[PDB]
Amino acid sequence: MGKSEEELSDLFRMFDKNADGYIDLDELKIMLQATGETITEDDIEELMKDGDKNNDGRIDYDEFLEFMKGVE
Ligand SMILES: O=C(O[C@@H]1Cc2c(O)cc(O)cc2O[C@@H]1c1cc(O)c(O)c(O)c1)c1cc(O)c(O)c(O)c1
Ligand SMILES: [Ca+2]
Ligand SMILES: [Ca+2]
Repeated sequence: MGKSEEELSDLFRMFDKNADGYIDLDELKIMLQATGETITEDDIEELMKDGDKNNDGRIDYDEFLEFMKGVE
């Protein structure tokens, strides 16, 4: 489970299937897969824009918040 930065950190590295400290786009579409996210490929980028509004090519814990910001 992931609540505040206290657990967010662990919940973050736990989602990165590649296991490299960060999460790429090819892993995002699979990160929500465990939930059953069945959408076209044009909708995936719709989630990254929030996880990485800077579009630097990588999502870091610091940006992981802009995606969760306390959601449920
Ligand atoms: O991106 C989705 O989950 C994100 C990852 C995630 C998680 O792994 C564990 C957890 O405790 C909370 C959590 O919130 C995330 C999230 C990100 C968003 O941008 C968002 O709008 C949202 O409602 C939530 C998502 C997609 C969905 O299609 C969906 O229906 C949903 O309810 C959620
Ligand atoms: Ca990664
Ligand atoms: Ca970024």
